[PDB]
Amino acid sequence: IIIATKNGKVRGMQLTVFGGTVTAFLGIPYAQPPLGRLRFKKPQSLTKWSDIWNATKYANSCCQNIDQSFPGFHGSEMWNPNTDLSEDCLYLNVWIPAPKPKNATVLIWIYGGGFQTGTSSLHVYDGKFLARVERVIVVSMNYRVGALGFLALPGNPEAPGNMGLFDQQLALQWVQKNIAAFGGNPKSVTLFGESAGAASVSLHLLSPGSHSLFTRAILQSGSFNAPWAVTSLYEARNRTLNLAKLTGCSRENETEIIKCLRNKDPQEILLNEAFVVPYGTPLSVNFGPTVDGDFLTDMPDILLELGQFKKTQILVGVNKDEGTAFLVYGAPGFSKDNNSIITRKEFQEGLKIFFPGVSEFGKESILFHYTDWVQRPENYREALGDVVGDYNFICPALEFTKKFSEWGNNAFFYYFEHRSSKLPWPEWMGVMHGYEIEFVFGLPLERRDQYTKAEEILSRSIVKRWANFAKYGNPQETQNQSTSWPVFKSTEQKYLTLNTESTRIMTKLRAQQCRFWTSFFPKV
Amino acid sequence: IIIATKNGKVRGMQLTVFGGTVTAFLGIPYAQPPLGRLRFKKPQSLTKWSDIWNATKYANSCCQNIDQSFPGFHGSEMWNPNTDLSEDCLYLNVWIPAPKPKNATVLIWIYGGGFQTGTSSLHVYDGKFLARVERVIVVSMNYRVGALGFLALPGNPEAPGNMGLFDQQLALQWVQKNIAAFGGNPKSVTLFGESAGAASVSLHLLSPGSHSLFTRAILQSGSFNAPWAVTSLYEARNRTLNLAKLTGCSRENETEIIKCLRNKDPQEILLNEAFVVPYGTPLSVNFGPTVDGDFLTDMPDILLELGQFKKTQILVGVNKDEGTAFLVYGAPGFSKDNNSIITRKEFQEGLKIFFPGVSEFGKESILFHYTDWVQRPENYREALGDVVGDYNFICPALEFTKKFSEWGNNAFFYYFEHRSSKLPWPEWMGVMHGYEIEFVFGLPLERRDQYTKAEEILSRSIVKRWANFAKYGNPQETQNQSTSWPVFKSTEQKYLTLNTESTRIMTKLRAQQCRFWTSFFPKV
Ligand SMILES: *[C@@H]1O[C@H](CO[C@H]2O[C@@H](C)[C@@H](O)[C@@H](O)[C@@H]2O)[C@@H](O[C@@H]2O[C@H](CO)[C@@H](O)[C@H](O)[C@H]2NC(C)=O)[C@H](O)[C@H]1NC(C)=O
Ligand SMILES: *[C@@H]1O[C@H](CO[C@H]2O[C@@H](C)[C@@H](O)[C@@H](O)[C@@H]2O)[C@@H](O[C@@H]2O[C@H](CO)[C@@H](O)[C@H](O)[C@H]2NC(C)=O)[C@H](O)[C@H]1NC(C)=O
Ligand SMILES: *[C@@H]1O[C@H](CO)[C@@H](O[C@@H]2O[C@H](CO)[C@@H](O)[C@H](O)[C@H]2NC(C)=O)[C@H](O)[C@H]1NC(C)=O
Ligand SMILES: *[C@@H]1O[C@H](CO)[C@@H](O[C@@H]2O[C@H](CO)[C@@H](O)[C@H](O)[C@H]2NC(C)=O)[C@H](O)[C@H]1NC(C)=O
Ligand SMILES: *[C@@H]1O[C@H](CO)[C@@H](O)[C@H](O)[C@H]1NC(C)=O
Ligand SMILES: *[C@@H]1O[C@H](CO)[C@@H](O)[C@H](O)[C@H]1NC(C)=O
Ligand SMILES: *[C@@H]1O[C@H](CO)[C@@H](O)[C@H](O)[C@H]1NC(C)=O
Ligand SMILES: *[C@@H]1O[C@H](CO)[C@@H](O)[C@H](O)[C@H]1NC(C)=O
Ligand SMILES: *[C@@H]1O[C@H](CO)[C@@H](O)[C@H](O)[C@H]1NC(C)=O
Ligand SMILES: *[C@@H]1O[C@H](CO)[C@@H](O)[C@H](O)[C@H]1NC(C)=O
Ligand SMILES: *[C@@H]1O[C@H](CO)[C@@H](O)[C@H](O)[C@H]1NC(C)=O
Ligand SMILES: *[C@@H]1O[C@H](CO)[C@@H](O)[C@H](O)[C@H]1NC(C)=O
Ligand SMILES: [Cl-]
Ligand SMILES: [Cl-]
Ligand SMILES: [Cl-]
Ligand SMILES: [Cl-]
Ligand SMILES: [Cl-]
Ligand SMILES: [Cl-]
Repeated sequence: IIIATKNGKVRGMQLTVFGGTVTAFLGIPYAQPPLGRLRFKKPQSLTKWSDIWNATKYANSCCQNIDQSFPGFHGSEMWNPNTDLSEDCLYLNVWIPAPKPKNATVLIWIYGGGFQTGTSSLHVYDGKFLARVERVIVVSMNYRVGALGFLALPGNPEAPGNMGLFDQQLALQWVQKNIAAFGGNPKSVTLFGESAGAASVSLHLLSPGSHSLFTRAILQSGSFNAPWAVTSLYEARNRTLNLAKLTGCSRENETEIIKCLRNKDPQEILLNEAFVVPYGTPLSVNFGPTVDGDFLTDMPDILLELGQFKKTQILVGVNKDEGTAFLVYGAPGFSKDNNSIITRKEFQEGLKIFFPGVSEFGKESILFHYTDWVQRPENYREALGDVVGDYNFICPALEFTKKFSEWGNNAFFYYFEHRSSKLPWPEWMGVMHGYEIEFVFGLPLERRDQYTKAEEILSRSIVKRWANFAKYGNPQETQNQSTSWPVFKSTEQKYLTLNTESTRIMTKLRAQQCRFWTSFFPKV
Repeated sequence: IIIATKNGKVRGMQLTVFGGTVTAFLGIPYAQPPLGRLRFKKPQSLTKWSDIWNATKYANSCCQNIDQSFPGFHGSEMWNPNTDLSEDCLYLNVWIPAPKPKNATVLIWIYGGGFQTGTSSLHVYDGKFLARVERVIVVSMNYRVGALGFLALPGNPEAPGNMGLFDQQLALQWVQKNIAAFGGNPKSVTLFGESAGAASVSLHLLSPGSHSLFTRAILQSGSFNAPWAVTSLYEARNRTLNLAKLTGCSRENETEIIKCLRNKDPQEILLNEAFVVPYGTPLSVNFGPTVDGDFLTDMPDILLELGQFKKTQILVGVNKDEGTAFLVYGAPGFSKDNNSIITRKEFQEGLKIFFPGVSEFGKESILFHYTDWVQRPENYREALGDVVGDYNFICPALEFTKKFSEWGNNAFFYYFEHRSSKLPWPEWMGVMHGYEIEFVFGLPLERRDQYTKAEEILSRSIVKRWANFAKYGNPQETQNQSTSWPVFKSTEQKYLTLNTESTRIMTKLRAQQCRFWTSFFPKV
């Protein structure tokens, strides 16, 4: 199967999925490899090619540090890259239904990883079930991460910031110019992503340059107002220079620093990324999005507040135990290998881990809010995960949804409360961050795979809802007497729960918690 | 002039006020003197008398400790009793217009003093200007204060609690049964009072036994939800027993303690009142209202919340610098005799004075709210007075008004922002607590007295507004092209400013401050 694109012909491969066929085009290039003098620059457009580009395997993942905290453990290793790392990593994948569609809705995935890690080639991001089952086209891209994607010296095109957001954007253009050839509709494109991928999706809603490259957005466990999502121009400067110090690249002509950094092996850059901040957390985003005057014209909070963003429908949601995952990456007394019953003093030390530069009154105020016991030995353990999830994911996603919907558009909010029967992390970690993804992608649809029956059905439903959102702007499942998903409005704040038993309509998720994070904490 | 009452004839005296005459009946009795075995009991009804009771001078003030902090100083001494102290103090005054009215509206004053001090015979409470100028009848009563009025051992009729609130109530009955004889309308009775007198007025709105003894209410700088206004049953017990300890009256048959206390000289009781709490503030109400199952059937906060109170119009208001007065009664670095520029560490020590049993996080949170400077040397001085006024008077009055109006009735809120030209306290103390009273009573109407012209006019207006509230339920001044006073509603929260220059309609008095006191602080 050979598709003609604007730049050249590309060959895919046939896949057998569920007694049907999907066609996959794995590793199509979308930019000049950002090597040599292109390191740190915005992605540059690709020269046409003769011959047939073979898109028959996933390409290189971008350079990145790996999670080595639990060698041999699937719970953590399933997130690590499964493809060679390389600076030559600007590739994308396309799964198309077979038979070839006429004007399919397009679903474009943006992975998370803190803006520091990630790749589109993970097993949990495999778009063939969606292409098979819903007859959508699924697209995914690799984009640069860490200092290579987000190093900033604002105004200086040598290292402008946001390069990895420009990678995403240039892939959205490729879909604009090329997807009709695969049988896709460029006028029906939905972006979806999780955590940093979800934050990215929210920034595309704000970037004027992304306005006409997509239709609708889905934000899983992430939004650009989360505390980890945007690097201040002050922090960025300090970090660009700390990285310079550490590689012998300190200069004074800022363009001589970059030039120096373009001579380091990618691996010496990775090495020194971790130390650019005196104290990091398990939630550190050393090099992330900045206000660059290009992708992002102003503090995104000001943009949200004042309604300067793409006017369209959004689907936003979070998982029940967002914060637990991060606890075993530094909180005293925590372990995946035991029940992690911790003491008040452990709790207090944990805050110091997750809130390193916070005043002592700031931290006491968290403790005060989260320890009015309602005792039970898991009290402190449970409270620290809630602290981390509410502050970092849940409260920002809920505030993002309120503020966006106040400008007129329909918004749908979910609370994902199902733990995988297959989860390799312990029970106390619950419904973890990242563990809705396999449901969205339709992994439990694969019978050979050891999910329960209830899981198959949960995933089938979510897939239908996501696909109806993409195609029609309405995440309903209309055929099987299912709970209607109400629009989220900032008065009532109705949201839908996603679980194997019963979907519920509920209101005002985490209302007391978010009043704290949203209205008081920004002050400390 | 001899009026026949239910109990006997009473003779008044003629007064020349403003080229007119008022008739005053000063010191009419309204209960058996609460002496001997009646000490600590609810007021008992008075036996009829022959002869003409001469009501030609103010009677005894009830026993009470005196403010000796500034001997020879008018600013403080003007609040001290001006009549012999005596346990024989259950008397009331009546000023009636001359010529004698046909069916005059009645204004009943209840003084403040923290429930510990006060008398109706103060110069600033003289009702003759009101009777002269508005042709209302003004009534005032002495009621027991301190342990003699509010000692509690709940359920035990020997010392039930709330005795001084029952004194007020029995005086409201006297007006019910007797005021028609003076030319008054028992069906048009408005209670007004300041601070503890205003808190008392708010408790009469809740007491079912007071429902039919009045029509409308005015609350100046006080309400029953202020932190000083209601003694917990736990604190009351501890205090009744501490007082017992201190007078050698410790027993075990609780009725033997009271009997013991009935043998102490009133002066040994006064002496030991101050020490019943280990740490007091300048705002201490050692012996105040309790939930007694009689006057007050349940925690008044629960009553307000659930709309169990008299359904009628209220006028409520506060002064601009409520808290300043209390600062020179114990806050380090403060003096009426200098500008009281204080340091951060002084501020911090001051909180310890005003919030003695508050956790250290509680106090840091006050500091945090009140010290986000917007530096200037009076910053800390100004912040401590605001802390004290917002917490103690302003925020509770505003919350009382919100909650009352949510049940349907019209409510009018004022912010009094005029400093007397005659104020003997320094400039930095501003528009003090207590210093609207002379305006309400029409003192600046007396030309001989050295108030400015603007003050005369301010008082004339307030008097008209108060009298129209009493007579008609609407505090308007309709004749002189004056600002209309809008109803207070919990959505808009409109209030009227009272000053010599310009009355303004404004909204949401102290909105950030009260969110703090009202929604966060109750937690610490
Ligand atoms: C901006 O960065 C400086 C630099 O400090 C860092 O130097 C890097 C090369 C790296 O190895 C890092 O771990 C190291 O801390 C920060 O100032 C330093 O802060 C830490 C603790 O406060 C100390 O170790 C240093 O004594 C101190 N040195 C200097 C030069 O000031 C600084 O914290 C940071 N500023 C921001 C934006 O937080
Ligand atoms: C209830 O009262 C007790 C009694 O303490 C007081 O005794 C009084 C007669 C009086 O002189 C007063 O100043 C004195 O404090 C309180 O317990 C006492 O608390 C203070 C300080 O906490 C100490 O001086 C005493 O050691 C202590 N003694 C006892 C017997 O416990 C107590 O504070 C109080 N409880 C309440 C309701 O606050
Ligand atoms: C769970 O596992 C962790 C790590 O093995 C335990 O934490 C250690 O235990 C004690 C103090 O509690 C010390 O030996 C170490 O200082 C701890 N290490 C860390 C990083 O916390 C924890 O005790 C275990 N808890 C259980 C079984 O409840
Ligand atoms: C205002 O007057 C008070 C009391 O006279 C002063 O406070 C005293 O001054 C110093 C410390 O500041 C010490 O001598 C005493 O410990 C203080 N007494 C108290 C009760 O605070 C204050 O300094 C004066 N402030 C001025 C002129 O600004
Ligand atoms: C691309 O793949 C096909 C496999 O059938 C092959 O015919 C062609 O020569 C390939 N080109 C290469 C190896 O780059
Ligand atoms: C696909 O659908 C769009 C409307 O969403 C339409 O404008 C376009 O012409 C269609 N293209 C096809 C069927 O080739
Ligand atoms: C810094 O160096 C660059 C050459 O890479 C040059 O273009 C620029 O003018 C220099 N900036 C100054 C004026 O220091
Ligand atoms: C609804 O149920 C039917 C039959 O029970 C089945 O074909 C389908 O999988 C279900 N649809 C969705 C989208 O949940
Ligand atoms: C009451 O006062 C009048 C004063 O004119 C007097 O005639 C009468 O005897 C008085 N009774 C007393 C002194 O108690
Ligand atoms: C006074 O007015 C009331 C109505 O407010 C009325 O019921 C009463 O009869 C009047 N009494 C008089 C004029 O004596
Ligand atoms: C306490 O003493 C009183 C007498 O004053 C008596 O009425 C009461 O029964 C006694 N209470 C008891 C049972 O201890
Ligand atoms: C209104 O002004 C008139 C004349 O200027 C005067 O008689 C009266 O004192 C004023 N009325 C009030 C109640 O303020
Ligand atoms: Cl939950
Ligand atoms: Cl600190
Ligand atoms: Cl359902
Ligand atoms: Cl003000
Ligand atoms: Cl404490
Ligand atoms: Cl006016």
